[PDB]
Amino acid sequence: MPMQMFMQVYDEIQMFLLEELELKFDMDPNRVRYLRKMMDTTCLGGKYNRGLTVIDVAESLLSLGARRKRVLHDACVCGWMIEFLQAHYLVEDDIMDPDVTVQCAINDGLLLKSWTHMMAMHFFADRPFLQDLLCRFNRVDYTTAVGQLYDVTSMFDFAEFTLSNYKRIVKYKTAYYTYLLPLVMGLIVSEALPTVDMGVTEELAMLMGEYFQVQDDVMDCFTPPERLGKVGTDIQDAKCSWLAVTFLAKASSAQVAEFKANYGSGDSEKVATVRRLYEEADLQGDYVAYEAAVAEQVKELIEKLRLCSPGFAASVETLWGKTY
Amino acid sequence: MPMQMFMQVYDEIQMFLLEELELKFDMDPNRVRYLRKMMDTTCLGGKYNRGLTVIDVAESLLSLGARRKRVLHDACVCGWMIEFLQAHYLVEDDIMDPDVTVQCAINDGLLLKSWTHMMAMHFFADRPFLQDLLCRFNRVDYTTAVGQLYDVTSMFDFAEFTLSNYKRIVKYKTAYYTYLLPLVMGLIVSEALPTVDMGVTEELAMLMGEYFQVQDDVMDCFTPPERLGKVGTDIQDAKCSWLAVTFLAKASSAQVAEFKANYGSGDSEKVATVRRLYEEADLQGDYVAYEAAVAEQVKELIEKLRLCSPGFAASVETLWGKTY
Repeated sequence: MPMQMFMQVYDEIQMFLLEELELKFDMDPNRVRYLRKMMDTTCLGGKYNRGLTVIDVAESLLSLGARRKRVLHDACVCGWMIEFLQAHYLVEDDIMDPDVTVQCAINDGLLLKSWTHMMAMHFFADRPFLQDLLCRFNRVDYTTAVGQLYDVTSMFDFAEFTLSNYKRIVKYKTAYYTYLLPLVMGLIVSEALPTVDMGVTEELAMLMGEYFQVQDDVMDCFTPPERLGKVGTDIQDAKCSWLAVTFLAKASSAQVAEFKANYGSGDSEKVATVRRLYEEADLQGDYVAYEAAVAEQVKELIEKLRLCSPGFAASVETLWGKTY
Repeated sequence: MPMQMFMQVYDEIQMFLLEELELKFDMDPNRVRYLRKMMDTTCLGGKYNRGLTVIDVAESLLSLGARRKRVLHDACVCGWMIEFLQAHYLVEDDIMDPDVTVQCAINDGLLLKSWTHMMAMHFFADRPFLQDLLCRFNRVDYTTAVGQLYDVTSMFDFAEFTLSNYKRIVKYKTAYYTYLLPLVMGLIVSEALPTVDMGVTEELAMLMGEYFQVQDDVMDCFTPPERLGKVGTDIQDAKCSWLAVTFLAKASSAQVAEFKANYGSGDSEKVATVRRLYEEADLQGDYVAYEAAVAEQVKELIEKLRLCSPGFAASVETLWGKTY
């Protein structure tokens, strides 16, 4: 039922957005169908983990009937706001890596983000939480752009190749919008935001984001493209990855010199040299121990949350199960 | 005093935004100074016509003392929201026409827009108008992206080279954010939004936007680069300009065939052929008459506005004087 409900609400939001363009923005049918296809291509096809998390949080807070139906519908619209925000970031990432295709990609980026506001302003028009929801969503979106700056400039200004900076990148670039925002939106629609310890929740979101990114980083380097679903390019791109920061703390002066001469290059042999250095430093072994310690911290904080917010902690437990 | 006040408030907003990054977003000084320079480069150097219009509207509505100082300060923050939105569109336009410069330009685009929300959420935090201001601003921003789509795809899908479509492009792409939004924001801060005929105001904004664009189009083709301040490229870019749409209505079949074979080309001789066709069709003569008729309509509607909203009509008169 969650997925069938989420997809039903997508059809509803899409028809509202396209009809609004046709009836209030003077859009011609050719462009309406063009935007319908663009919206489907960019917003559909993923796992919907962020969107479905909003639904799971709302259901936990109503259980633990005009209010119920409304809360779950609101949870679905919030869920699509996050999925459209994610769609916006991917289009922006695709531009990053008189051409009407580039003009249309930039335009797509702007529309996807504007659509998060348009769907909120319509579906939550009479809701008292509209202002707070808009403010928290905008602040998380800003946080994400700041994280993108930290990420893209990490190898410029290896001084920033530290674990504390790696955590700063993960927190801002990924954790706030992927883990914290779905949790917060589920609380807003349930009118249950002041009933939870925000400190422990923020801390949980950061830890889950860190656990996911460390796993993502190790897989980017060692999981082959057919199994990974993409070509891993962190070494070539000279990313501030968990592997790079962990390697620098434990390598010898000549090994660091070898890492520095070979990192951030497209050359096949230089990438292989970096992989060889990670392997010889036993980084895959260290990966298992790092993740276990993060998991111990996550499991502990959920208990603290359950003391005052039981239903919420159970939805945080489900979100964690999807990451672990 | 308006310009000195507007620049004072810029220093205040900039220091708030940069201190917020340093104190709440974990930004390092090197990146803070980098964003200070980026903000100055993108937001400063223009005429501030959109921003100053907000100030002029607020002053007219308080005249025609804790409330006054607050209304003018609020007018300045709204003014900078529009100037930062304009900065955001120009960066997006500059991208349109592992590269860290492109990554940083995309990032700049995201930050400038997020900054409009961050400055509003802080300076208007306790204001009852915050929700309505955010909603109207987001709707105008969306309108602008829709207008950009209409613009960039006008020569695709010469079927859309009509005066009604030219007006659709101008209205959405330019008029709403350049003429209507500054007028609306000045009304919001003054708590005087329901006291005005919105219909006549919207109509005035569209007409002023159309007057400005027709003049901009004629100047793009005939005003030389040293006098224009840029290299005119509408012909090469195959833009749906006032000159192109007017020419097609009055050219012969063979002249239309000549226009079609030569439009949208970078080739010097083809661009000159188009200019020759515009000249031989007396488009500069038709330009004078078109503008005069738009001016007659503007002058009439201001009077209708002054019947119920006198102070407001005088600020609309000043905005028009800057365009005429």
